[PDB]
Amino acid sequence: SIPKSCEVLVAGGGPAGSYAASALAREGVDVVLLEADKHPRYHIGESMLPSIRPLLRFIDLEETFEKHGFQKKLGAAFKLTAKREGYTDFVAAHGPNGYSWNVVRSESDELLFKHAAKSGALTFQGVKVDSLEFEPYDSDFPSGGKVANPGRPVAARWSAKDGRSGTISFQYLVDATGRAGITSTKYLKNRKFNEGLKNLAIWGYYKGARPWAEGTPRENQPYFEGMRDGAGWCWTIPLHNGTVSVGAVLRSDLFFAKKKVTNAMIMAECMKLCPTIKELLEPAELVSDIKQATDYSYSASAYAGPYFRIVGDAGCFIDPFFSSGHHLAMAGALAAAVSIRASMKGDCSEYEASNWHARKVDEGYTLFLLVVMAALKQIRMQEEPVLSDIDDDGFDRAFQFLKPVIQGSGSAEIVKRFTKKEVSEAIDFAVLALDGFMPRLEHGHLGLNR
Amino acid sequence: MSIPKSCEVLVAGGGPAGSYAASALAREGVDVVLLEADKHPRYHIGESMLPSIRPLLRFIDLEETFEKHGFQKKLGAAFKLTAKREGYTDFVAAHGPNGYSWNVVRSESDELLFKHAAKSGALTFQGVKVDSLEFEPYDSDFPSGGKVANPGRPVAARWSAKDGRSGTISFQYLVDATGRAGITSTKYLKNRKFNEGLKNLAIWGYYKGARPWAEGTPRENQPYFEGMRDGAGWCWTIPLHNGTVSVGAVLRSDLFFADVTNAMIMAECMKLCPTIKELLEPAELVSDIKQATDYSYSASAYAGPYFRIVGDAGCFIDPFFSSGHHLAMAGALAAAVSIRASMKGDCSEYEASNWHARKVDEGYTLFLLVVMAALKQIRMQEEPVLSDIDDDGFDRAFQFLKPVIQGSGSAEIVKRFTKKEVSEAIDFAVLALGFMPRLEHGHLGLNR
Ligand SMILES: Cc1cc2nc3c(=O)[nH]c(=O)nc-3n(C[C@H](O)[C@H](O)[C@H](O)COP(=O)(O)OP(=O)(O)OC[C@H]3O[C@@H](n4cnc5c(N)ncnc54)[C@H](O)[C@@H]3O)c2cc1C
Ligand SMILES: Cc1cc2nc3c(=O)[nH]c(=O)nc-3n(C[C@H](O)[C@H](O)[C@H](O)COP(=O)(O)OP(=O)(O)OC[C@H]3O[C@@H](n4cnc5c(N)ncnc54)[C@H](O)[C@@H]3O)c2cc1C
Ligand SMILES: [Cl-]
Repeated sequence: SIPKSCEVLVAGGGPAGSYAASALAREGVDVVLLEADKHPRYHIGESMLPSIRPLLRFIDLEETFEKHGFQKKLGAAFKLTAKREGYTDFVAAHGPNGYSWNVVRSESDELLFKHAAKSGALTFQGVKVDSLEFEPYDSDFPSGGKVANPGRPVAARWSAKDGRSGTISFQYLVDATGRAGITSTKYLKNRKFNEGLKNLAIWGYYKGARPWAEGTPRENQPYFEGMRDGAGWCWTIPLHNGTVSVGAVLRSDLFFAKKKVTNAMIMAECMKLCPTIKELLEPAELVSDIKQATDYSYSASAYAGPYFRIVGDAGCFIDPFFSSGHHLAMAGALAAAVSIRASMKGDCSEYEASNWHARKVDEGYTLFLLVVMAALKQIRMQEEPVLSDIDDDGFDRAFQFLKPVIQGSGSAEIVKRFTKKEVSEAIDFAVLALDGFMPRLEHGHLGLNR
Repeated sequence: MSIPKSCEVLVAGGGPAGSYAASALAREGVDVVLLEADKHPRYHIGESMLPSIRPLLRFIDLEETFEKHGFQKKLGAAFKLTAKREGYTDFVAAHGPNGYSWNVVRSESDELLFKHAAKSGALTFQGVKVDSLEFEPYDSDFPSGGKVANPGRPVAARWSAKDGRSGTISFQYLVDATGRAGITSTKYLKNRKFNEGLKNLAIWGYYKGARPWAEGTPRENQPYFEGMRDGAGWCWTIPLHNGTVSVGAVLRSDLFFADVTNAMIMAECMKLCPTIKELLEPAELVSDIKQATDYSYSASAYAGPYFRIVGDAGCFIDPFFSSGHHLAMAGALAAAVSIRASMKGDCSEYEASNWHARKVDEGYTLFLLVVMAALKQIRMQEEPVLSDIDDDGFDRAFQFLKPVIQGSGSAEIVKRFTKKEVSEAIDFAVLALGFMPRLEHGHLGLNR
């Protein structure tokens, strides 16, 4: 049965949970991982970044993902306005071995979850964390502006649908709960929504649509374009299941402003405002149900505290235009494992480690924030030279600067590919468009240097 | 009813390549006569298929009949070349959940194909043996060379029946689907050239009560192939809807000898395949253990003046990657395309015969170098032949070999894999070592 005591409790067996559980268990930590669903289970989020490989490599899962046979993504196209699309190429930057994947999430989350068990973490499914018990930490615990002291969490109550129930004690907590955000939403209450990105989304899977850039060395790559009226944007993501993932994103007010099988109809109506998406789906056959979900973007006032870490959607969320969700989940899961291991064996104080994790979550989120915002500003405009596109017929100059951030660099040190000089130019270029400790990433010696 | 004296196309041999070519031609309205020396249903080896079977069967509208029969669906195949982790090819990953293939009791599918030829409008006769072919001199503008030959034009065939009846039938085109007998290639062109490295022999039997491989996994009970640990050969397990698993071993003719031997060597090769033995741990033999010749061969030419050679009648490669049934029907399609193109004036006969012969050669060459690379890795048990920089197993190699192993790279009906991907499959194996079809029903032929 589930043990009463462990070293680290990881709440939620999603990508950020399984990654943090595996990375800690591969260091020998007595990790317990609790997941309310039994894998495989459906979840949306199939487009990945090339940063997935260095992250998966640290936990020795990269080749297992390669051997599964997901649809490879060599890049992504972004037709923000009526001008010709901008395109980021993964295999050009990282070589012919540097492609990423478009992923059926029911299977990758299983691969990560089973890898956590094979890594030596105690994994349990159908077990839901009902509550967290924060003991008072009445001692000084300073912040740099991104950690909070609701006390120290030391026990969690859990239930299983087969009727068993109990409580588990732990020394550290990893919050990978997801949108539910148990710590951020239900013990803390520090979710800060961005009113400009309070979006809604609808999607479905289609068979027989014909690929983009047929014959071209960029055939059937993921394709994103903004609506010609500027109200939102749509995506196409082809998958190995034989279907292409298709969906549309609109702000909550602008979504019902077009309410003037309703979900299937607005899917077709919003599709009209994307002429190239409209062209690709001409012969398409619908095989999926068309599903709607909330898609609000939010940050948090704190991402860590006394002996607990918040990772992935449990802390922050940004509009999935640049496929940042799965990247930021595992990138924060690595920072949680690094900061916990540093705290465990005395590389630094807990407040030094907890603050370090919270920054790596905050600055990583900030990078995609200003980049996605610049694209969404260009999508909300159409004729105005956002990204400085006045004299050109495309965005290729803009995506030459946005290269490192769009491909997942700029905060996690494990993404060695791009220099911090190039990243700085990615930040400077994007803000003008809108206008210490060091990880020891060695297996068996994970922690922080000064 | 009896065999007619004249027809448009005579198809010799009612195997898969014969029945497919008969159906594809008869569905175009051609007066096709199909002669088969064996009476269906009859036993024949070859039970593992490729996912390319569906686009081929769909062109002749036979997919749904095969689906309704209930063959064991095949989602992929495993290949444990050496003691390292298995390599695996995934059909459902590439072709979707409806793109699986089958493991097939061949006595029943060959009958379905043969009867489908009759429903397609071909005149089908069983127990009728083509004894000889009458090649008239074709001294016209038709040179030899390029995988085409000019032994003259075949225009009549002598035939015999098991009741004693005999006669002769005239035809404008010939389709040689006779098989290993290879009437045209072995006794009229005399152009079968064996590869001395692949002069293999095989033994097999069917076992009941064996337990599935990879139980519980989404890849449970898929066909499993592994090379013998001493490097002498390889074994297979192919589970069938019959509740039994087809089990067999393949050895080179010299290494084979290194009656009762068949039952004993069956156990010895199984012992040299630890995972095959594990699946057959409680198994009981219900079949006879049978031996047959399994030599690999090519031909200097696969077509000529108004005749087409398809399947084993032309070429054969070691069945490690289950290429035999694919290449049979893939060549049968090319024979129907090239004959119809010649019939309706899309191009000259000399242009069509070269196109068919190239598609037989080009398809065979793909599987040749791929099987050769895998069999070299099996004899180099300890040497990395197909092992690249990796963490374990051969699965990275099978990600490169993916399109050829699943039947792409020559047949135009298998669109699934890009022509970019096929190029890397060719280079990967070698480094270890015009006309366009009109695949329209009722408009079959060639464009330029
Ligand atoms: C429409 C849409 C499109 C998207 N497209 C993309 C894309 O293209 N690319 C991309 O990278 N991202 C995309 N995302 C985002 C992506 O879905 C997430 O960012 C990603 O799943 C990372 O979050 P996570 O790791 O927490 O996963 P989650 O699925 O949020 O993991 C949380 C897990 O914890 C479990 N859990 C919840 N409560 C408890 C509890 N009390 N106890 C135990 N377990 C619990 C849940 O069942 C779940 O399995 C998209 C999101 C949306 C809405
Ligand atoms: C041990 C072994 C294992 C194999 N495993 C596989 C496998 O897993 N998968 C796979 O795809 N392939 C496999 N094969 C290959 C497969 O058996 C053949 O490649 C495939 O069946 C193609 O045969 P065919 O239709 O061309 O010839 P056949 O199937 O032999 O058909 C020719 C027919 O014509 C008849 N005939 C012969 N002479 C005459 C004549 N003169 N007149 C009239 N009719 C005549 C024959 O009786 C026969 O019925 C294997 C082969 C061997 C030896
Ligand atoms: Cl992207």
